[PDB]
Amino acid sequence: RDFNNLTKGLCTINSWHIYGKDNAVRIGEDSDVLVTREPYVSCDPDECRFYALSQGTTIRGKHSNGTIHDRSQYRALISWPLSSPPTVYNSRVECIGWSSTSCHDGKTRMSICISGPNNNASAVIWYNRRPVTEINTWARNILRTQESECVCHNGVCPVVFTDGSATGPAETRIYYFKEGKILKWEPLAGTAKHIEECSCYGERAEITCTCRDNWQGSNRPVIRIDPVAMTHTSQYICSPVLTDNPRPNDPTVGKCNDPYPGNNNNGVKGFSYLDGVNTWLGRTISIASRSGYEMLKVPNALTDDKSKPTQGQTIVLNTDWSGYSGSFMDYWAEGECYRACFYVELIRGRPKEDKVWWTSNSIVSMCSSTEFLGQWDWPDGAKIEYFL
Amino acid sequence: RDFNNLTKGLCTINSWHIYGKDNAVRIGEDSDVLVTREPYVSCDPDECRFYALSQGTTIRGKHSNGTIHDRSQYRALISWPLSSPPTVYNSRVECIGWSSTSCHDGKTRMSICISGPNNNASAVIWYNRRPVTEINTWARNILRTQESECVCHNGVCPVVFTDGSATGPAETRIYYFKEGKILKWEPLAGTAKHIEECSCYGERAEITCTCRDNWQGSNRPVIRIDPVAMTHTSQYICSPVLTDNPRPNDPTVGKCNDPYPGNNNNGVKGFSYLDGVNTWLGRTISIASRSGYEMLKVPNALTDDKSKPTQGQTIVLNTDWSGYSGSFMDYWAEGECYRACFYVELIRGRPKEDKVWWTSNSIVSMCSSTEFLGQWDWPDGAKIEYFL
Amino acid sequence: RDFNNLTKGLCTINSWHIYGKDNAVRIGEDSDVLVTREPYVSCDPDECRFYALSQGTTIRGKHSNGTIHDRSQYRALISWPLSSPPTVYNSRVECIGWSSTSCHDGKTRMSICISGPNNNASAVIWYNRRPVTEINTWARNILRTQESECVCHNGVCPVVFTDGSATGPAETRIYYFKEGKILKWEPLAGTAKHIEECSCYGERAEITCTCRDNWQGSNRPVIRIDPVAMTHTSQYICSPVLTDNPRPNDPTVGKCNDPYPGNNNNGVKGFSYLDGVNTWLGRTISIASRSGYEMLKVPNALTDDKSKPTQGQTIVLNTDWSGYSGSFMDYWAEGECYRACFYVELIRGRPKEDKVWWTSNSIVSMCSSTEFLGQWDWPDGAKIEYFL
Amino acid sequence: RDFNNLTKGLCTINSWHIYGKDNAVRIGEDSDVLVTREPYVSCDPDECRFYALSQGTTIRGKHSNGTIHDRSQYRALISWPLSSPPTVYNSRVECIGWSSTSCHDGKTRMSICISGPNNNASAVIWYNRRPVTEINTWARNILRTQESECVCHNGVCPVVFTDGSATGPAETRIYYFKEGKILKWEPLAGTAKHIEECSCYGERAEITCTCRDNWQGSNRPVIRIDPVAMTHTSQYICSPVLTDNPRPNDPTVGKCNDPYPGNNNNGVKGFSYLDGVNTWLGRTISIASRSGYEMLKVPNALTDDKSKPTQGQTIVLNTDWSGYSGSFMDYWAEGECYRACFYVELIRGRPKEDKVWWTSNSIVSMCSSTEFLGQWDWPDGAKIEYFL
Ligand SMILES: *[C@@H]1O[C@H](CO)[C@@H](O[C@@H]2O[C@H](CO)[C@@H](O[C@@H]3O[C@H](CO)[C@@H](O)[C@H](O[C@H]4O[C@H](CO)[C@@H](O)[C@H](O)[C@@H]4O[C@H]4O[C@H](CO)[C@@H](O)[C@H](O)[C@@H]4O[C@H]4O[C@H](CO)[C@@H](O)[C@H](O)[C@@H]4O)[C@@H]3O)[C@H](O)[C@H]2NC(C)=O)[C@H](O)[C@H]1NC(C)=O
Ligand SMILES: *[C@@H]1O[C@H](CO)[C@@H](O[C@@H]2O[C@H](CO)[C@@H](O[C@@H]3O[C@H](CO)[C@@H](O)[C@H](O[C@H]4O[C@H](CO)[C@@H](O)[C@H](O)[C@@H]4O[C@H]4O[C@H](CO)[C@@H](O)[C@H](O)[C@@H]4O[C@H]4O[C@H](CO)[C@@H](O)[C@H](O)[C@@H]4O)[C@@H]3O)[C@H](O)[C@H]2NC(C)=O)[C@H](O)[C@H]1NC(C)=O
Ligand SMILES: *[C@@H]1O[C@H](CO)[C@@H](O[C@@H]2O[C@H](CO)[C@@H](O[C@@H]3O[C@H](CO)[C@@H](O)[C@H](O[C@H]4O[C@H](CO)[C@@H](O)[C@H](O)[C@@H]4O[C@H]4O[C@H](CO)[C@@H](O)[C@H](O)[C@@H]4O[C@H]4O[C@H](CO)[C@@H](O)[C@H](O)[C@@H]4O)[C@@H]3O)[C@H](O)[C@H]2NC(C)=O)[C@H](O)[C@H]1NC(C)=O
Ligand SMILES: *[C@@H]1O[C@H](CO)[C@@H](O[C@@H]2O[C@H](CO)[C@@H](O[C@@H]3O[C@H](CO)[C@@H](O)[C@H](O[C@H]4O[C@H](CO)[C@@H](O)[C@H](O)[C@@H]4O[C@H]4O[C@H](CO)[C@@H](O)[C@H](O)[C@@H]4O[C@H]4O[C@H](CO)[C@@H](O)[C@H](O)[C@@H]4O)[C@@H]3O)[C@H](O)[C@H]2NC(C)=O)[C@H](O)[C@H]1NC(C)=O
Ligand SMILES: CCCN(C)C(=O)[C@@H]1OC(C(=O)O)=C[C@H](NC(=N)N)[C@H]1NC(C)=O
Ligand SMILES: CCCN(C)C(=O)[C@@H]1OC(C(=O)O)=C[C@H](NC(=N)N)[C@H]1NC(C)=O
Ligand SMILES: CCCN(C)C(=O)[C@@H]1OC(C(=O)O)=C[C@H](NC(=N)N)[C@H]1NC(C)=O
Ligand SMILES: CCCN(C)C(=O)[C@@H]1OC(C(=O)O)=C[C@H](NC(=N)N)[C@H]1NC(C)=O
Ligand SMILES: *[C@@H]1O[C@H](CO)[C@@H](O)[C@H](O)[C@H]1NC(C)=O
Ligand SMILES: *[C@@H]1O[C@H](CO)[C@@H](O)[C@H](O)[C@H]1NC(C)=O
Ligand SMILES: *[C@@H]1O[C@H](CO)[C@@H](O)[C@H](O)[C@H]1NC(C)=O
Ligand SMILES: *[C@@H]1O[C@H](CO)[C@@H](O)[C@H](O)[C@H]1NC(C)=O
Ligand SMILES: *[C@@H]1O[C@H](CO)[C@@H](O)[C@H](O)[C@H]1NC(C)=O
Ligand SMILES: *[C@@H]1O[C@H](CO)[C@@H](O)[C@H](O)[C@H]1NC(C)=O
Ligand SMILES: *[C@@H]1O[C@H](CO)[C@@H](O)[C@H](O)[C@H]1NC(C)=O
Ligand SMILES: [Ca+2]
Ligand SMILES: [Ca+2]
Ligand SMILES: [Ca+2]
Ligand SMILES: [Ca+2]
Repeated sequence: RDFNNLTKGLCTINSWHIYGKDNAVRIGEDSDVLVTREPYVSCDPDECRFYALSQGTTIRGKHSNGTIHDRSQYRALISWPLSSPPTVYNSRVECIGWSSTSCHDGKTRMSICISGPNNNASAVIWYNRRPVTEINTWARNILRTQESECVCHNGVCPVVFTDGSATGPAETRIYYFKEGKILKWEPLAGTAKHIEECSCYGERAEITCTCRDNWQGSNRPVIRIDPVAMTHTSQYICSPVLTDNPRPNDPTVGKCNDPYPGNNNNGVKGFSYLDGVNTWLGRTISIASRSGYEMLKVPNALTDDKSKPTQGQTIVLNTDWSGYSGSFMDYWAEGECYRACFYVELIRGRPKEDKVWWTSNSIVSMCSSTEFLGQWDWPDGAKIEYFL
Repeated sequence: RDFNNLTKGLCTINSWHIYGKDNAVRIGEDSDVLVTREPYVSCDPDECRFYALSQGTTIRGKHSNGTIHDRSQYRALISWPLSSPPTVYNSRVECIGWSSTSCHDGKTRMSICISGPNNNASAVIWYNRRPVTEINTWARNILRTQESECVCHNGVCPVVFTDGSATGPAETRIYYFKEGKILKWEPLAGTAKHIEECSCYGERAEITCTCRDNWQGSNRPVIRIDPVAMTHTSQYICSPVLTDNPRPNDPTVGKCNDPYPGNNNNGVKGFSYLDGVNTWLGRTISIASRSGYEMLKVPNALTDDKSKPTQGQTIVLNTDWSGYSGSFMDYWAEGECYRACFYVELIRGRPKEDKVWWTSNSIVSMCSSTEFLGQWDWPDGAKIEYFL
Repeated sequence: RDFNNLTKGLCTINSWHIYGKDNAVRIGEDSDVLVTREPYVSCDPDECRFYALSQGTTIRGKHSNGTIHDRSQYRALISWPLSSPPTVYNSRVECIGWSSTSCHDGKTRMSICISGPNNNASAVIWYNRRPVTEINTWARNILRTQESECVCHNGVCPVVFTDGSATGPAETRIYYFKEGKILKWEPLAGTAKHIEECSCYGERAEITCTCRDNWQGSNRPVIRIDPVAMTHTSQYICSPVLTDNPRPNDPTVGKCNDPYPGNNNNGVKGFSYLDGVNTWLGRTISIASRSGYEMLKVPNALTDDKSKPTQGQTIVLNTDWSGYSGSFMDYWAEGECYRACFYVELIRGRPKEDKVWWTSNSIVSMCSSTEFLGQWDWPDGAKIEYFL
Repeated sequence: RDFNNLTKGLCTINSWHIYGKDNAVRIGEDSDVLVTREPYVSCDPDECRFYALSQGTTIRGKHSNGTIHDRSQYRALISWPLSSPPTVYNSRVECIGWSSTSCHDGKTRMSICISGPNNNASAVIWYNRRPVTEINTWARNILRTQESECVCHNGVCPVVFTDGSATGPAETRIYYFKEGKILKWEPLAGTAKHIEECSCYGERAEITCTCRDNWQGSNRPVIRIDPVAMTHTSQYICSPVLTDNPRPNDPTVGKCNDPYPGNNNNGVKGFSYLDGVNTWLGRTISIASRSGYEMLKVPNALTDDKSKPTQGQTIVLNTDWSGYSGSFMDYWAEGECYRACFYVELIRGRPKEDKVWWTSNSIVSMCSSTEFLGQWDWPDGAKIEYFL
């Protein structure tokens, strides 16, 4: 009908309830399930769907061998019904590429896929299921994007790309699209030293993205965007509760405008809901690997450099694998406020489970509740020994 | 369009005709069919569908091993087209949980799934396919619900939950929801000593649920609910024709307000249509196990403590397995009255058939006819030896 | 929108062009295809679909063993998209039963399935996908019907049932339904001695059914029905070109009101388009078995007892199997006249091909052309040796 | 709504971006994928889809043996969602035949399938999913058509057929259809000596088809059609950059009205966008086999007999197989101009890869960009050794 506008604020988050889970690897052991990675969730005004980058093969298929590799000509952005597994028969391809983002603006959906050689990649923007705009690589080093949904406000959907080095300063830009066309683009500003895979959400006409500094920060950079004035700024989450991975152990005081040193040249896509005292951070439990996952309420994490957890909820136990995690919300749900949600990718296979030759994942997603619900852990659930 | 109101009464039930059958286990022997249990049927104004709690694996899949267990993080409430099997490709997930109920109010459908640890479970109410309300456990002992459809009247859909002990007094409540929100909740009243898995139907603005006393009753408790005044009352079916399982042999006189003693700490979900002389009870044939199934016309069973069968119809022979059974009706069918219907879960696998390591079921459902139709038996039809 | 009325007459039939073919057995050798038999084709105002009675198992499944048997509790009437195979995932169940018919009246579709023991079977009429009317057996000997589509005119859809002996006089009735309700029913009249599996079509407000005399006739009975006056009459096709199977060799003169003697207690469902000089008969090529299939233009076959073929078209070669065949037409196609069509069931497996333990079929269907198109044969195409 | 009119001209083509890729053979190694060949892409006003001629079997199925053969009764024109593989469950059959074409006129789609013996084949035209017109063979030697989409303008959709010898003069006609009916037909005119498998597109009320001279030309014939005046003319592409296959090496000067001699009795379907300086030709890289594929900008190729490439883009590397290629465009995309697109069939199996007994293909399709995007190669991606 009309373009969606971010007119509400977040609901109070007192706990998290189970929203969706696809059990993809359990089911894929004996069904035509596609091998995937880099999943996310994204809503249209009438349906919320699961998304991920397919590897172009089923788990049990012979071509599943080698799917640890990130970029090839056989990947494509696919969507499928919420909580169903990504099967060969119920999956809709959105576009061809090894990096992506997608969001509905209220009228229709925009999907962006990037494909190509490391030095000659290009993004092709789709709007209403047709290619509209194309952007060629500017730094010649793996043009890449969010890997989770973008957000729009009155037709304008900012998207964050990064092109260049994974472990140095790189060239990051914020494009503002309206109906698949580019309205403008900015170089990254503020104090964030490196930006990768931003996880964004929107409330009260402002857009917040919690990204990943793959270079030196163990604390996460934040990009606040103003979709009306088409400007932005960046900093790091101040709190000592570090949320990247691998990372150092939490100190007693954090940094607001510089990476917290410790681990270099690595990370994991993650997110956070930053809302004053109503602030929750997500992080792997393990500081060493992508294992376990928990949510922690850390009031004023963004600005308070001594902020520590006041509440928590375990999502995945530290004995179970996790992986990418990002935010999304149903901007079209009835209600006075926007209910915060997030997904967690549960990686199975390589590199950790070397007994199999493939790498895939399933998804678990939760949304907030104003109640103080009891908690449960949500592991992938597949038994690797059944695949040998 | 508008909220449905229960304005009609039941049609005269002179016999039962075959409505739907999915042959799930026969077909699943060589198709990607999901392992399920606790099925039911429920109609929308334009389509009637099959529902059940998936186990998150196919029958032939390796993860089918162990599916006798009731609660895990891999179950989800799924729906699929009438008479089709619950396959990985044609099943729609309604919500994540190991206990559930669902009903259409005329405008849209409400689904409720419960998940969690035995001591920290929570119900999340979905309305129009979005989470709306959440309820945390009140007795810390397996918050659970109906396992068959709820019923609505003018926007209000009462639902019966029970939390606490399976074999003692427990805390049972009747919530009245309207558009996914709670309007009110009551503690159970009347003479019923224990309530579990209520099977409900509605006629002439009153809602009747035949439940299960897992503690000491072999006769079934009944909860009559008034969706307008939002009140209720409870008693037991008076008739000596006992319908729980396992149960004693029928006496010559039954009890109206106390459990009929005999078997303790066990039962099976069942239903009954209680309508004066137009009253039919469903029960397993076997008093010892979930085997066979028959319908018996027992005039005034609810109130007449000496009422005995005047007519009958065998559904499943006593040599074939049965299981849960419950009521539903197409409140949107053309007609002067509501046609009574019911489904019977046909369990295959463990505990009875120990040759396989899984537990699943198929479904048979019938609706009433005013004719006196000939009868036939409707077994599951799968040959277990093909699965070894 | 509104009830369809048979206002046109047949188009001139100068040849037959290929309409649909599903290649079900070729494809089912390595896909989840349902075992079927007794197929037909039937159109809705916006789509034409394939129909058949499923056996409740896939061809490759273990339960495919034994599917030569006609009546069991595992059969159901299913429909699927034109030219697709009847797969477990794209098939819609219309109703449960081992005998059936179905037709769209312009507003919605009526489907009738019969199920039960040989001596206590019952038909349940569905209209707009809900059960509406039920009819119990009247002769206690396998209540059965057409096995191909019925036809409607202004809301009234006559259907021919037969109950009783397969090899003697039996009790045949013509019901006239309107919106799933019975308007009236007649005993069979005229000279036809036995009626089974009528294949009907309609033109210029009259309905013609070519049926099967399983008792003694090798010539086919015809039932002409008047859907307005709700009356009918019956006779036999006069022509010496015999179309039942098994049958004697063609004589030089046929019979108009008595069965042509020769073979007893056997037959095959077939059809014919009877339209003066524009008359075409379909028959197996083999007089001994269900093998081969051809269409022959025999002017005035219905009334001319010495009528012989003036033109012909081979459909299936006599080295390939055939089986049931029946008529249908798209009453909603644009045009000045109704284009005659028909389908042929191509049976594979038992009884003829005893190397496998199953019995199934694929379908070939053609429609008329006013052109004189070249001909081709359309065999099933599966290689049985691949199934051993 | 209303008939589409070709009111725009081509967009400037500075490079090609990835549009769709199905990875059919990789995925089909372990999924129910149909064996196909002769694919193409075609858009409706609201969705663009993949099309191809099925072989009536899955790749892994036993009937896949022998699918190198072109014409049989088991082929059918099928369509499926863009970028999905052609699976048994998500494929819609358009018509039965071993040669075809299809296009949407703005109101609905017309599909034409040809089937039959080599000497008695016939085309049956479908419009709005119903058979409408039929055309019998005129030369008695494999009546055949485009094998890619036709184009319409104000209800009129010209289609090019050829009947007769594959290696001599044959009888080629241009039919002009409107709503499935024939408005007129012409014999081929102009200087083209042989016409086969025309690839057409439309801009500014003119229709251009680049076909294949299987007889003696290594340069491609072009048919320009005027859908309003219903007339046409033919010539050959003047450029020395030869685009058929197998072909001689490029000379320094080409021919405008005579086949360029070199290779006889062979070729491959291909296409070209002929637009003054905005002209791009597609060709296999290998002059000897269907291997590799590239696009070359050759300004004024149609008329300039000395025109050579000024720019290029590799699509498939010469070490990877290619095959048929053709044009299509989304005539219903928003925009000031029509974005040129094309597909390339990537054949796997026989004749080149004799280790397997089947022949199938996957598809890669691109559309133009006004940007100068980086290039990447897009091979089929399947590893044949996994199929042994
Ligand atoms: C029914 O459900 C209810 C509701 O869920 C249950 O109640 C909830 O119970 C939760 C579990 O106790 C509780 O969460 C906890 O809340 C406290 C604040 O009150 C919070 O501090 C906890 O988080 C710390 O501890 C967990 C491990 O237990 C860590 O994994 C977590 O990271 C937090 O500690 C780490 O960081 C801190 C800050 O830097 C450090 O001070 C601390 O040392 C620790 O650091 C080490 O570990 C880090 C992680 O590996 C590492 O990076 C670092 O380097 C150090 O090595 C936790 O969130 C909920 O608040 C509570 N909610 C409510 C409403 O009651 C109840 O149990 C259930 N009922 C039953 C019967 O079970
Ligand atoms: C064509 O179709 C028609 C229509 O279906 C067929 O006619 C129908 O035939 C039905 C079968 O006879 C008939 O049902 C019976 O109706 C009588 C009343 O007339 C009813 O009492 C029967 O039910 C008792 O018997 C069955 C076993 O036969 C039991 O399984 C059932 O539970 C009932 O008995 C038990 O409970 C009673 C009450 O307490 C006791 O008095 C009795 O002893 C027995 O108790 C023992 O068994 C219990 C169950 O295991 C156990 O818990 C307890 O502890 C005791 O051990 C039955 O419903 C239909 O009424 C009839 N309908 C019509 C319209 O005619 C016809 O056969 C078909 N045609 C052909 C040719 O076959
Ligand atoms: C390109 O396509 C065109 C168009 O299709 C081709 O032309 C068509 O060619 C058809 C084949 O010749 C032709 O059909 C024939 O038409 C004649 C009438 O002209 C018709 O009589 C033929 O039917 C008889 O013969 C076939 C076998 O050839 C039998 O199977 C059939 O049953 C008919 O004969 C049987 O019944 C008759 C009547 O009772 C008897 O007189 C006769 O003896 C025979 O009886 C025995 O066989 C019966 C069947 O088994 C059995 O029950 C009985 O007891 C006896 O044993 C046939 O229909 C088309 O008319 C013609 N159409 C046109 C427009 O031209 C052309 O070939 C193709 N082009 C090329 C190059 O091939
Ligand atoms: C990032 O991406 C950009 C954009 O893609 C890359 O830049 C592009 O790079 C392309 C590759 O160089 C370039 O294409 C080339 O453009 C030239 C014109 O400038 C064109 O002539 C080239 O085509 C000839 O060469 C290729 C092989 O290299 C042949 O396969 C092709 O057929 C053309 O040559 C053949 O035909 C000619 C005309 O007849 C003959 O003169 C020539 O001898 C040759 O003939 C033989 O081969 C034929 C084919 O087998 C055979 O039939 C015949 O008989 C003879 O045997 C090619 O298209 C793009 O123009 C360029 N685009 C832009 C915007 O820059 C860049 O590399 C990427 N970045 C990085 C870091 O890699
Ligand atoms: C490129 C350097 C930093 N970066 C963002 C990564 O390397 C990410 O790593 C991971 C990862 O799991 O850590 C997967 C991503 N894979 C993927 N999106 N296909 C990949 N991104 C790209 C574009 O390949
Ligand atoms: C909890 C005590 C009484 N009760 C209602 C049961 O135990 C029921 O038993 C059975 C059963 O088959 O008897 C299955 C139900 N399983 C299930 N719904 N997943 C289960 N309910 C729950 C919540 O687990
Ligand atoms: C009953 C006597 C005559 N008759 C019509 C038949 O026996 C038919 O035979 C055949 C047959 O192939 O000849 C299949 C039909 N099978 C079927 N419709 N399932 C069957 N009809 C019924 C009702 O079982
Ligand atoms: C008939 C002579 C020229 N010609 C156009 C061909 O032979 C084409 O060859 C090829 C081919 O791959 O070269 C496949 C086509 N196969 C196919 N469309 N099924 C076939 N056409 C027909 C009608 O069979
Ligand atoms: C968003 O705001 C714009 C004006 O600022 C308005 O035109 C549009 O309709 C609004 N969207 C909705 C969904 O109301
Ligand atoms: C149910 O009753 C309410 C008023 O009591 C009415 O507004 C509503 O429209 C009724 N529902 C239908 C389907 O008529
Ligand atoms: C199923 O699981 C049990 C316990 O996990 C194991 O002993 C048994 O062998 C398994 N059954 C099969 C067929 O693998
Ligand atoms: C069929 O005829 C009836 C009246 O005899 C008419 O009301 C109806 O609309 C007609 N059907 C159509 C499709 O015109
Ligand atoms: C099919 O069933 C029969 C009888 O039930 C049995 O003898 C036969 O071996 C079975 N065929 C196969 C392949 O199992
Ligand atoms: C195409 O042109 C015809 C008149 O020449 C017009 O009637 C039709 O509406 C036009 N199509 C569109 C889509 O405007
Ligand atoms: C395929 O068919 C040929 C000839 O029909 C046969 O020789 C060959 O062995 C078959 N290939 C396979 C794998 O069966
Ligand atoms: Ca980092
Ligand atoms: Ca009990
Ligand atoms: Ca007979
Ligand atoms: Ca050539």
